[PDB]
Formats: sequence, structure tokens, C-alpha cells
Amino acid sequence: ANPMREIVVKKLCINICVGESGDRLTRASKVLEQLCEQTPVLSRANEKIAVHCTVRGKKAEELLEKGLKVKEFELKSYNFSDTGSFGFGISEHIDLGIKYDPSTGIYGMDFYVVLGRRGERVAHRKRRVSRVGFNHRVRKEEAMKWFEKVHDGIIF
RNA sequence: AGUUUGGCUGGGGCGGCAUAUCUGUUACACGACAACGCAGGUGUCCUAAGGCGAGCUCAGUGGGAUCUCACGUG
Ligand SMILES: [Mg+2]
Repeated sequence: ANPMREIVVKKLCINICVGESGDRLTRASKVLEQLCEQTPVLSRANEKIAVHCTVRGKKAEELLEKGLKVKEFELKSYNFSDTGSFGFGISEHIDLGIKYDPSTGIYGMDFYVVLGRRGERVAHRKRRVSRVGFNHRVRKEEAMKWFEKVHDGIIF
């Protein structure tokens, strides 16, 4: 329809919940740094439980492609959400292709990807904030269709 | 040897503090109003838990793998 209703990926959030503070977190923070080439931040309950980072842009697309390759380009139907975003997780960072050093060990991570159109600034700008609108909101069926068009594969 | 050995009090004593004080109610829509009336507090604590600028939004609920989106008059 309109040349302004295309669905694009907004951001990619990678989370690693080791559940501990110390050297394990230090290795995880480095591992995320090599993966996305961008400084991560630590999330605490205080306790310093987990580390995470958010990636948006082309490097988000490339990282999404690598994770989908591990997941064999297939996802379950209930992995999606009515908001318009989905996600998954991989268990081994070595299976991502990253070289193995017998010091860091093997870690997993959770991938979340948020989709949306180009009008989402209205709900986030400081001045004259408003709501998006029912038509412009991305539904689950549109999200699943978008995943079928590019990076095809789904199972109900 | 000299002197003292509290008060209030449905007698006095034992008990309690109604002995200096703060909130709601008794209290009768200005103000004031008693009982050993009712439900509870006070003798402390804080170089920040004081002063100001900026940024942000809480309790909770729902959909997804601590992270993410939406709702959310308190
Ligand atoms: Mg007397």
C-alpha cells in the first residue's frame, strides 16, 4: 500500500543471565563485547546478576542472520507476541562460529527483536507525545508474514 | 539527735497515668467542649534522610526469551 508502511527491525536485545557476580560475569561481559563490537551494561536485581546490550542498525541485521542460521531458520508459532515482536535463544556461543578459547568456556544467550513502522517516534519524543494509532500498530499476523517473506520457515 | 517518707482516684490500698505533650473519633456541618472514654504515638533518628538544577515514573496487570512491549488518576 503506502510507501511508508514497511516493517523494519527496530532493535535487537541480547541478554545473558548467568545468575552470579565475579569472574563469570567478567567473561560474559567480554564475550558480548566481541559479539556485537559495542560496550555492554550490567543489570542487577545490588547482586549483579546479568549482563545485556541492545543493538540497532545494520549490525543488528547481521547478528540476527547469524542467530537464525544456528536456529535452522525455523521458529515456533507461539514464539511470537501480539505486540509484534518475537524472540528465541541459543545455547552455545561456539556454535555461533566464534573461536573457542579454553578460558571463557561456553555460554548461552537470549535474542529479542522488535519490529515496527516509521511512525513510532511520536510516542517517544519529549514534546507533544501522543499515541501511535490502531492501524499503524504492527499485529502478530503481520509479524509472522514478515518472517515468512524474509528468512522463511515457521511451524505452528 | 533532727527531719522526710508525691499526686490523681466512682472511699483508701494494690494496679494504671487520664501528671508535660501529637493524630483520628467522641464533638451536635464557624470556633470552643468532659470522663481511670475509644484506636494509636512522643523524650528519638538524619552531612544527608538538609539546599538546588536536570532526567525519569510508581504499585500492579497482560503478551513474549533478569530482558522487551502495551496499559496503568496514584
Ligand atoms: Mg491521695
